[PDB]
Amino acid sequence: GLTPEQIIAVDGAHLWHPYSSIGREAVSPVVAVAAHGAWLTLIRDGQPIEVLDAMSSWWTAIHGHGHPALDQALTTQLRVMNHVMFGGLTHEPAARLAKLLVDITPAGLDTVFFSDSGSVSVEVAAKMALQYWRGRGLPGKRRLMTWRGGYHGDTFLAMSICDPHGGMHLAAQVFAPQVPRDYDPAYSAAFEAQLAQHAGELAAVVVEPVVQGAGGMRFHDPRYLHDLRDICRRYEVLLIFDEIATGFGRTGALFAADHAGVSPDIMCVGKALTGGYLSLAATLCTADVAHTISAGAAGALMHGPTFMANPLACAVSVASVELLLGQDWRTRITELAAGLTAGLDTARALPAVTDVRVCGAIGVIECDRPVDLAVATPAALDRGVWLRPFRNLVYAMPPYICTPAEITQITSAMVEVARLVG
Amino acid sequence: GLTPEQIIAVDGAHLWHPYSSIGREAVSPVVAVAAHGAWLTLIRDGQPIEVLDAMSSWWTAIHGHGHPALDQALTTQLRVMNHVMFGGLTHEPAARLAKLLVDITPAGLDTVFFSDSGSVSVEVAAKMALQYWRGRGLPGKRRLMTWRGGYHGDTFLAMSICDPHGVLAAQVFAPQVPRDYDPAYSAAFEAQLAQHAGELAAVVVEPVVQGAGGMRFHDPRYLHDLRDICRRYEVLLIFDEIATGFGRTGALFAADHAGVSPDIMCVGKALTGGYLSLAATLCTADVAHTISAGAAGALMHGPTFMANPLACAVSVASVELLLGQDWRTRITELAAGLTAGLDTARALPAVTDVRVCGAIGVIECDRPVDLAVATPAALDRGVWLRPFRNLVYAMPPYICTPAEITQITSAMVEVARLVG
Ligand SMILES: Cc1ncc(COP(=O)(O)O)c(/C=N/NC(=O)[C@@H]([NH3+])Cc2c[nH]c3ccccc23)c1O
Ligand SMILES: Cc1ncc(COP(=O)(O)O)c(/C=N/NC(=O)[C@@H]([NH3+])Cc2c[nH]c3ccccc23)c1O
Ligand SMILES: [Mg+2]
Ligand SMILES: [Mg+2]
Repeated sequence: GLTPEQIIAVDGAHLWHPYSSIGREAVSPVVAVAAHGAWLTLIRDGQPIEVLDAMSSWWTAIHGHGHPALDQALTTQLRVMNHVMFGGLTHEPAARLAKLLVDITPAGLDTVFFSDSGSVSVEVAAKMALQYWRGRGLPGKRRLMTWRGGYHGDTFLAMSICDPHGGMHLAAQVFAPQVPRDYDPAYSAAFEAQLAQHAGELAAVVVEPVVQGAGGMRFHDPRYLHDLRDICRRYEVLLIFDEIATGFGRTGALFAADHAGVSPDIMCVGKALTGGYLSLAATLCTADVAHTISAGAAGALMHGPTFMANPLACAVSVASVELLLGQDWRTRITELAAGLTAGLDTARALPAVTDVRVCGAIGVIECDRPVDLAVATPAALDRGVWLRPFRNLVYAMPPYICTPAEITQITSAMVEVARLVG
Repeated sequence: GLTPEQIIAVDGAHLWHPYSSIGREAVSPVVAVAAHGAWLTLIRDGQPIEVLDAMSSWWTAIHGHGHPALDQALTTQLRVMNHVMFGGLTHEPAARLAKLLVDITPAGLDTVFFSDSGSVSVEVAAKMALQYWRGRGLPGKRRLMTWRGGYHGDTFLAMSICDPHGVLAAQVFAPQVPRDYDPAYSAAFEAQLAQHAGELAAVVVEPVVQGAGGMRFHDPRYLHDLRDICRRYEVLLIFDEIATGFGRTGALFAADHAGVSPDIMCVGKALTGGYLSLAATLCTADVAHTISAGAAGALMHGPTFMANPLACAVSVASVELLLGQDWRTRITELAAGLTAGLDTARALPAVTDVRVCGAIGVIECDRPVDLAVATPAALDRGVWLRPFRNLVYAMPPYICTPAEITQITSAMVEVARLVG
């Protein structure tokens, strides 16, 4: 056991944090001691306080923390079978989860490859695309194309398709310009012309549909995805959708691809898949992709993580997916978006604010200058909210269980850090 | 809910398995329905059968399945806090685990970066090495060197240091390290490293045991040589202990057989006792401080589920359970049982070698082992074995009794007998 003071001492000496230093941290981490529902208990000045998890712990906690149905699914599975190797063995949690994911994802995605993290699932999707074209006798189709503004994880291949300026740029991939928010057919015509020149060396287009999360919380018209589907079909390039942040209702559709009625050839999901309990991700592909890989000289997808298809993670994901589908989740997200829109409207008039935008249960204030976390974090904590701004963005992706009142507290805190920026 | 028959139906239609095809698998998976201690319950011909998990579920289940101390650590943490983002927050399970890992790993490893899988932890170690030399103003030091026979995961950078014969970055490979110590091999490794030193960020190897690449063992004195070569030529040394850690080779970490400390080390697999995916990359203070003072100012990596409290809490319990008992005597007794039980295999006509290292036992055969013959032969004897290439091997849970070890080795000998 450790007191909060001892936690901070160990942390400062021995723990790396995301995109951080050791011993140069201008702001040291805050100790979290409990989480329940939409609330985190954090230690502030040696006193525990409850604050709203406005970020859903980086998009994961869609049902909140410690939801009784998800806890019970985990403890039920734990009593039976914690984990067995997926080499030569299968089990009921993987089968239940695979069946669910195939039924609820865009039509045509009928096979499921489980992995342990989103970045790995993106690498599996790339491996699938590359082995597909090798199986078609076109091994020159080796590169990936994307548009700027994206984020796909931190492994070396995933990094090669992240926005180059938001990754300090590895494989040299093809980047189209930033897709705009409002639909401009000239953008799609130019994307096509750029892809056409590279078609013979391109295995896939990879994009985040409708919402680009970690790269800038930018939204784009779903009609762009119909254009990509059509360009990819006409030029013999696969289409991969990275729905690791957008899946499971977040943008108001079950998957963002559903806003456009398009099906990619390959899709990645993660994050909210387990309700934020455990790391799990999945890469889905069409029957054609699967059969082409399996019929190639290679004969098999050469990927297999040790903890593939972990029964505990699958069991809680089954419960999390069923809990979502068993409720009127579509109405719940619409009400969340309306609450975010009403709460963030005051921000439109603030002098440091450039844009306010909402899409499903995602709210964003974009500012004209970086927001200083040394100012933003205490301002938000004083208002009972945990917010984590980055670059010039103050944003929220709240749990689906937040009441109207909790949304008022979250948006009030966002507007106030925006007011403090100017 | 699904019966076993329905599980097999869904599985065959919708689930990819490791290193497999869809619809072309000559062998379909067996349904597992329970696991307790060293035993799995599998469905065979519609009936449940108990079999020993001789593989510890791919090296992870060192305390067996459903151990009460690990079950309870997980449920205790579940009642408090499932998960919080590690960006701007810290918590007691991560701190308790980092404190443990720093104290039990080779000396000088003082900082801990948690990730969700072994493959990712290997890429973090490569990122640490590359950012280290950039922080020293030597960004030409960009490549990795290893010896043949290795395996480090399936992500694209990890694949680049896998044995090429068993789109990728072009790394530097020394020949297969032999089992017996030969100073000529170390001299040749040194001569090859010397030619590339100005472009090498790190040497990366699995110490003492190379697992997935062939279950090959090598004399620990080679690691003393690598440490000295790396120190003299200013190349970082990275040990991948994802399979060898936590007592498996008879020492707590295989590097301890040599008394060597690398600059960077990866651990995983048995870290959680086989409950949950977790991995960690450790580095010295000097590596950490050089990266933090570099133009970057930070290690540019950070997975969503970094330092997951549930995974950390169960790992803390697994490590403390291992340290709280006389694990060294346990592993010596397990190794003695494997040696005694596998001795009969040496004289079999298809067997090329029998070798044991700690709680690892290997029969190397003169032909690839046919899983369609080996798997029922092993199940008929109450043992789950998963051969690969020409190897029949076991890495059993540390809780196996002498009789269970004898049952495992008797089953291994019998599949080896069937190969010829
Ligand atoms: C030292 C080290 N470094 C990194 C990693 C990656 O770690 P991760 O999987 O991403 O968590 C590992 C993972 N080893 N995994 C296995 O041995 C199993 N797949 C069994 C396995 C080994 N040969 C095989 C051949 C065919 C089928 C299964 C297997 C590691 O041993
Ligand atoms: C669509 C999609 N695809 C793949 C992955 C990889 O997923 P994984 O992390 O390997 O499981 C994710 C992960 N998003 N992660 C987060 O939002 C933050 N933790 C990262 C994060 C927080 N500040 C940052 C500043 C700069 C860059 C990244 C970050 C994803 O959104
Ligand atoms: Mg379908
Ligand atoms: Mg490898």
